Amino acid sequence: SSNDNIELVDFQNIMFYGDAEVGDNQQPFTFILDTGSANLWVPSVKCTTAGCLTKHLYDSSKSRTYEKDGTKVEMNYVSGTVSGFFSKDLVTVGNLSLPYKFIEVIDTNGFEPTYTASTFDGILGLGWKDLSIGSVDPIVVELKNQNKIENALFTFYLPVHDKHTGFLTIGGIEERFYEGPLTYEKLNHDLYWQITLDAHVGNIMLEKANCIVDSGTSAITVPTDFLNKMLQNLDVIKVPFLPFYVTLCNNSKLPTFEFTSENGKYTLEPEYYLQHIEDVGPGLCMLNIIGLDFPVPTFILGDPFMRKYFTVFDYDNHSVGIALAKKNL
Ligand SMILES: CCCCCc1ccc(C(=O)N(Cc2ccc(N(C)c3ccncc3)cc2)C2CCN(CCC(C)C)CC2)cc1
Repeated sequence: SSNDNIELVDFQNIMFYGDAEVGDNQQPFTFILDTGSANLWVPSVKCTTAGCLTKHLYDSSKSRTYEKDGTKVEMNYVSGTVSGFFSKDLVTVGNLSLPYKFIEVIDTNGFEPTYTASTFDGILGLGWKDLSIGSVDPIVVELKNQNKIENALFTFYLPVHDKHTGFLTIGGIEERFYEGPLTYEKLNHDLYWQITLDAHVGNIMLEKANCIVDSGTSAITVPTDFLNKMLQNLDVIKVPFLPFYVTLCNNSKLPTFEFTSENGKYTLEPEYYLQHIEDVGPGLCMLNIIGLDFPVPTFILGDPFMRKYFTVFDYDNHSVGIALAKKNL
C-alpha cells in the first residue's frame, strides 16, 4: 500500500501522544501532534529547569547530522517566557526521515505547571506555513517535495480509551479507518485547518460558522451566545467562575450538535462530549464544552469531534475530509 503510520497512544482522555525521533542517533521523544500550530518544539540538554529534568532531552553533540542555526526564538507566554533557538537535524516520524528546522527549547518558565504535569517531551505542529515561526515548511509538504510520500496529506484516527489505539497516517488515505462517505470541505484560509459549516443545535442556528479542526484542543469550543442559549433548561450545573458544567451522565435532555454544508452533515451526540467523573449510574459527568469568543463566530472541533470523525488534512487540495471513524480496528 505504502503510507507512513504513527501509533497514537491515549493518556487518560485528556490527550494523546505519538513517537518521533531526532538526530541520526535516533533520540526518542514523546510529542503532542497539534494541527493548531506549525513548529517542531524539542527540549534541549542545555535546558536545566525542573521538568526538563523529568523529560527526554535532545543532545546535538551526539548527532552527526546536527546543523547549527542558532537563530534566537523568544515567546512570551501567559506570564512566563518560553525561549530557545532554531536547529536543523534529521527528524524521523514513523518510517520516514527528513532534515527539518525545529526549535530547540532552552527555557520553559511560562509553560508551567502544564509541562511537568503531562508526560510529553515536545510539540510537533501540523498547521500551515503562514502560521509558523521563522518561515518553516510543514513536515508533510516537505516529505512530498522530497518524493517520500505519494500525496501531501495526513489523517487522524484517534484512540478511544479501553477500545482501540489510534494513528496519524502520512501520505495517503486508508480505507480501514472509516465507514460511510468521505466528504470534503474546502479551507477558507490557509492558516489553521478552517472550513465553513452551518451550526445548528435544535432551535439555535448559526449560518456559515468558521470551524477549526484542531487535534491540539481537547474540548468543543463554542461561541458564548451559542453556549448560553443551548444550556437553558438542561439540568446542568455550572461550577461558579470556572468553565465547568456538571450533569448526570444519562441526562436525556442533552442536545446533539449539527454541522451542515452542501456536501455533508456532521453530528456530535452527547456520548462524544461527556467526561465521566464516576459511573455509579446514573454517573457524574462534565461537558467537554468551552464558551470562547473569536472576532468571528468560531467553533473549535477538537478531540471530541475527532474521536467520532476520521479526518483528512490535505495540503494539495486545500481541504479537510471528514468521515465516520470505524468503531473498531
Ligand atoms: C518542548 C516544549 C515546548 C512547547 C512550547 C509551546 C509551544 C506552543 C504552544 C501553543 O501555543 N500551542 C500548542 C499547544 C498544544 C497543546 C497544549 N496542551 C498541552 C494541552 C492541550 C489540550 N489539553 C490539555 C493540554 C498546549 C499548547 C497552541 C495551543 C492553542 N492552539 C489553539 C489554536 C486554535 C485553533 C485557535 C494553538 C496552538 C504552547 C507551548
